[PDB]
Amino acid sequence: DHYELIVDGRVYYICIVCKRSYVCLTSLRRHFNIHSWEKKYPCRYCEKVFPLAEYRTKHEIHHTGERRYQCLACGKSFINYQFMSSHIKSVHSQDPSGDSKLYRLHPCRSLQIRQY
DNA sequence: TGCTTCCTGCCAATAACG
DNA sequence: CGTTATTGGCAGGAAGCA
Ligand SMILES: [Cl-]
Ligand SMILES: [Zn+2]
Ligand SMILES: [Zn+2]
Ligand SMILES: [Zn+2]
Repeated sequence: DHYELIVDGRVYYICIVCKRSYVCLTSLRRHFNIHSWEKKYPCRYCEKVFPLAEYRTKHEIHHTGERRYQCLACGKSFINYQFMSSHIKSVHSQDPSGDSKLYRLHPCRSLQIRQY
């Protein structure tokens, strides 16, 4: 299913099919569904089907149009991290991955997922 | 070149086990 | 229902479009 490669005492898990390397077995497993399609993650709104549950979720948020990502400098909201970061970098000349917290991620309310 | 989607370490939430 | 296993949300850089 996989094979282990060990260099300098660090374990790596290698996919048998595409030879991708992973530091944890969970990632190797999550990844391998792309090859096996043991599990199917179908969009609840259209016909599309995904190999990872998280891919399906990001896609379903597109259907609802919910904007969970909010710029704290001007209040504008965005559907995903990428739009948010691009806005803060270009309009506000700041990096949200920096030491400062420049955005708020709202809970997902337009559909049912586990929360924090 | 700028969206659009993909990827994977991390680990909190959820579930499976028993 | 306490212990263990699995799921998948998140960041943010990569890769994939056109
Ligand atoms: Cl919203
Ligand atoms: Zn693979
Ligand atoms: Zn869909
Ligand atoms: Zn802003």
